[PDB]
Amino acid sequence: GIPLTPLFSRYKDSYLLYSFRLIDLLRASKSTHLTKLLSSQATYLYHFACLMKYKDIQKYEVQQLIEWAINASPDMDLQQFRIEFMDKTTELNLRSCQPKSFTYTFTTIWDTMHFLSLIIDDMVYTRDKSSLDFVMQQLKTMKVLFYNVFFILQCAMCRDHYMNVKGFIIYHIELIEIALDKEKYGTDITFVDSYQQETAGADVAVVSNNMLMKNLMAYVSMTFHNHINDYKWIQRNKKPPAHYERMTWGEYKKLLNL
Amino acid sequence: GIPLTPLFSRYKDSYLLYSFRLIDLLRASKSTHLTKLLSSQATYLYHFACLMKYKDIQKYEVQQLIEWAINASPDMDLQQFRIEFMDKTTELNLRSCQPKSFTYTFTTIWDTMHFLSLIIDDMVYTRDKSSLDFVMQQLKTMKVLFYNVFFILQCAMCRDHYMNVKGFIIYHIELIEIALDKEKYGTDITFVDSYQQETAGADVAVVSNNMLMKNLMAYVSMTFHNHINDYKWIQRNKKPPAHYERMTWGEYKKLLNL
Ligand SMILES: Cc1cc2nc3c(=O)[nH]c(=O)nc-3n(C[C@H](O)[C@H](O)[C@H](O)COP(=O)(O)OP(=O)(O)OC[C@H]3O[C@@H](n4cnc5c(N)ncnc54)[C@H](O)[C@@H]3O)c2cc1C
Ligand SMILES: Cc1cc2nc3c(=O)[nH]c(=O)nc-3n(C[C@H](O)[C@H](O)[C@H](O)COP(=O)(O)OP(=O)(O)OC[C@H]3O[C@@H](n4cnc5c(N)ncnc54)[C@H](O)[C@@H]3O)c2cc1C
Repeated sequence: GIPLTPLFSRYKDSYLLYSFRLIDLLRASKSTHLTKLLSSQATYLYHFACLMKYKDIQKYEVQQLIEWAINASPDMDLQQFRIEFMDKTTELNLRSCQPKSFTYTFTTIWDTMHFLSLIIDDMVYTRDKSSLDFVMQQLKTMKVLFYNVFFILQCAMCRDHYMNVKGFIIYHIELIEIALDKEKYGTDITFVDSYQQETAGADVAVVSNNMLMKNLMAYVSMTFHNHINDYKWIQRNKKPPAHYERMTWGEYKKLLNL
Repeated sequence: GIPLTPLFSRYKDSYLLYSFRLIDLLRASKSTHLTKLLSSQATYLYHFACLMKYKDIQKYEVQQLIEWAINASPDMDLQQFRIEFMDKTTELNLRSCQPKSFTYTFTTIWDTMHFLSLIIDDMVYTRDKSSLDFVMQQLKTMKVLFYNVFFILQCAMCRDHYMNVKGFIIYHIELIEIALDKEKYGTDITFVDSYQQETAGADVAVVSNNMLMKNLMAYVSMTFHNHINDYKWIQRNKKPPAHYERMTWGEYKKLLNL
């Protein structure tokens, strides 16, 4: 139930490009351990792409795609892998998982993280349908995706920094788990409009309060994204550029029609 | 400039007990790598104990204490190490670093984390004195302390969970670094009373706003502590006990006279 907007369309495409570049790494994997980690990450990523598009995951078709990527020739170049990827996904009836744009940049990875955040918010708000158990399983998978992020591009500094602060995101996913658990035991979730209301609601001695900010992960990922960009100037020991600009929640909500 | 209260007194003692138990591990270290990690952690811990007590770190005396612990007999039992520790610290004029209580529990580690949080808040509010550079260095050390936490007691589940969410704490330390950097470049820090005000202040497109919650780390560590205890019921797949009780900011501020 995510609003259709130009930005969300870009997020979807970026997410598919990221997943495509991730499976392209399988044939070049330097170890069984890495192949396993990459294959699992890819399986989960495509699962969420299909959940939104097909309102279900094509566990079978996705597995066939991943199996194909694992066995693809390592001598093959990216252009050839692209071509064979398009043919394979067409054959597997996964045309909706094909990227339209192939320009890979940091925006691609950020877009991917923001896309997953919107999925989390949507799966929770519409939990009326699958089941609290299904959602809980999905959140566990989301934590694995965020605990493990493959940059594909090279940036050791980014990797080290993310290692240090990724817990900020994971912490909020756990807040959702707690809210769902409270609902299982009798207290329905009350959605609020601001992060401030959620913070105030959490400042109690009892567990009978169950307030959760609507669009929480969208806000959390936006805030995290701003933080990384605010901190890079400290990493470079420099004053931020005169035209450095941060994203505001009001602007972000408008862009995604939240 | 931390208020003297019964709770803070307990925090101080717990912090010293934690540090004592950490250096007791040196003589039993299974590798040079571990000895280095433990020695560095211990050096930083004692540095902050002395900073508060002696308004400076006894880099020399602390180094002598650590060197002593590294060379202590591995066959020695904890009671004997205690005795020799008391004699060594007396000799090194570090009597103020001697624990009064020796009962080690999870409370000991939590107290240690809350103590460091109060130190961070105090060093920042009174930055008028050392220098922005000194404080920045201290914060870097604090991040290392929180990125690395030795439980001493055994709890693999705790370790794994902390690994996943410690970024929530580190994220807020980086927020302080950003605030100090903004001050270096011309914008003084404006302290606010609530986390909600800090959140609202951060929701801007410019970098000219520099609002920081007073007692931020005290609030962050309290919130984190509540979160870990809220989540353990999910880990155990059980409803929280009927008498489970959480800490509130109002109660916490009163206990520490913040
Ligand atoms: C997980 C991760 C960690 C990183 N760690 C580091 C690091 O430690 N150091 C470092 O130097 N670089 C790091 N980077 C890269 C850095 O965040 C920027 O992507 C890069 O410097 C390029 O900046 P940019 O000016 O092109 O903007 P980008 O941030 O790349 O912009 C990408 C897109 O996101 C939009 N956008 C900007 N801010 C927000 C927001 N808050 N919420 C939503 N959309 C927004 C932009 O409008 C644009 O369309 C990291 C990237 C990722 C994905
Ligand atoms: C970093 C860390 C991670 C841990 N991870 C796990 C885990 O994943 N799973 C698990 O089962 N256990 C975990 N634990 C242990 C758990 O947090 C408890 O300490 C333990 O279960 C004992 O609970 P208790 O009821 O004795 O209260 P404790 O939380 O141990 O109480 C210690 C003291 O802190 C006070 N206090 C309580 N809440 C707060 C608060 N929010 N702020 C400040 N003071 C407060 C109490 O009043 C008491 O004096 C972890 C401990 C630490 C230090």
